[PDB]
Amino acid sequence: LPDPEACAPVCAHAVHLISDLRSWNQRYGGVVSDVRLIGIGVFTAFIAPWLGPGQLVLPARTAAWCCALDDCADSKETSPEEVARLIDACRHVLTGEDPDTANPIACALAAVRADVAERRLSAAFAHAWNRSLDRVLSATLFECQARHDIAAGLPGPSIEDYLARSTGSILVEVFLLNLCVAEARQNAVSQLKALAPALSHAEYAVRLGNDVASHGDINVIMLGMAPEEARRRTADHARRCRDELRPFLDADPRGCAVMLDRATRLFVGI
Amino acid sequence: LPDPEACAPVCAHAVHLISDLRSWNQRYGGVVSDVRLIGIGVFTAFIAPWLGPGQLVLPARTAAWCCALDDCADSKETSPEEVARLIDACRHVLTGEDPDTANPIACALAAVRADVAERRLSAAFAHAWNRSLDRVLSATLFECQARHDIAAGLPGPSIEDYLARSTGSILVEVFLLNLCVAEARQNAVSQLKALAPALSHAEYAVRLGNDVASHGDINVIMLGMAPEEARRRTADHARRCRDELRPFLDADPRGCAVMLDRATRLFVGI
Repeated sequence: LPDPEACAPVCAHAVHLISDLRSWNQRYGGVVSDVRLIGIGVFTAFIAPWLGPGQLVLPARTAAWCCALDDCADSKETSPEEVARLIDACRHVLTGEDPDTANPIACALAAVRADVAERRLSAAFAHAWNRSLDRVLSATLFECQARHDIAAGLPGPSIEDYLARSTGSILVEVFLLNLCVAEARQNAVSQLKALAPALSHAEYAVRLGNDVASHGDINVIMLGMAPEEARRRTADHARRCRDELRPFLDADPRGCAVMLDRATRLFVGI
Repeated sequence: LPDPEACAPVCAHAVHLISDLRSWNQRYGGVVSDVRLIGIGVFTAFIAPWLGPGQLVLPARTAAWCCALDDCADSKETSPEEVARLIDACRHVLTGEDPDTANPIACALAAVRADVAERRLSAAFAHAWNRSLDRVLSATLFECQARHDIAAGLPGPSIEDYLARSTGSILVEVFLLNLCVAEARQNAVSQLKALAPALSHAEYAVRLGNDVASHGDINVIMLGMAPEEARRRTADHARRCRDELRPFLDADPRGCAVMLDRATRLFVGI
């Protein structure tokens, strides 16, 4: 059973974070569904239990922002063309421009980006942050297009292309990059680069595992993969991620690799 | 650090429970503050991590209901006479009557009581449930009266009387009784009786610990106890509770005693 003493402050972090996210959300129009806000608050705290609540704010809001984008693009009335225009406006926000749209998703992005900038980290971290969000934007448009295509009688993407392109919306990288910087600040970029092979396996495991569980939604099972095969591959990727992490976990029990190991084990374990 | 595998389903329980409580709350007018709802959802799940989300609903709603009562009685504009009338109406609800008031606190009580009754447990469990809530009602009126008395220039209660009478609003018993019945059903009453000595120490530890931390509120430090003495006594009671629990914890690692041990360690650890 989880140790009560180890859990107690982690539970308390979660309560503060869930409350923060409700306020931030209402500040930006109610862009994210409440149940996702709750999940982000709980899981952020359990990924990195040694961080203070103040260090968890950025990561949690950045993840919440990604969930809004996903909700908006999951509308039945919006076209891939409409989603692409929203995506474009967000990419312009990432370069530092003010939103060229009244869509509150773009406003919320500019707010969270400003929060990052306030801590004046290197060209390199700001770059890495933008890139991670550009992956989420690309993956979102990919999934939207795929849903539109299937509903228009097209075959939709191949299974391997789906896995390669939809892993960008899995968020693990967003949690990792944003939490790692609190702990490692200036060294986070290099640590993140080193974890790329493990991170790729963690992403595939969580995508596969999520898809098996959910089985409008496009998923790997409706594309033709058998549930037992999606379960097999989830486990196989999870093991490969752990094997890639072992040398880092041995060197530091409170570093970025541990955060990746915890996130993967938390998200595969649901 | 808390084990990720052990935590993962417990985190998922929490998310469902926090969401449940928001809906129930809105059903009954918004009687409890959101931040308390979040705390109840998180901590319920970590007290009894081996229970399913469906088994956690009752306990969490019963605890939420106690927090509403406390919010209502913590109004600056309501008199002890007004609070006593609310308390009286709730005691009538506990006997099975329909609320004789339009106060939504009484309505919410009747709803949760109905939820209990639906599972047709013995005269004895229903009795124990009512008694635990009567303690919370009595303690609430005591604290309200004490606040009124201090603000009217009276000395307020002695420290030992404050501790004896305000422990009823601590909730540990509410979480314990309600969670224990899910696991032990028919045997819960006798198990609860056996844990009375430990429970008394757990209550005193959490009251002392809560009061130290909060330092309108009446608390033991403003009544004259030094912070270091309140901290000493918190630790001493916590140890005594553990010594009383040891024989039960040795006999069963998934029973009601473990729930009391976890609740005490969680609530003292914040």
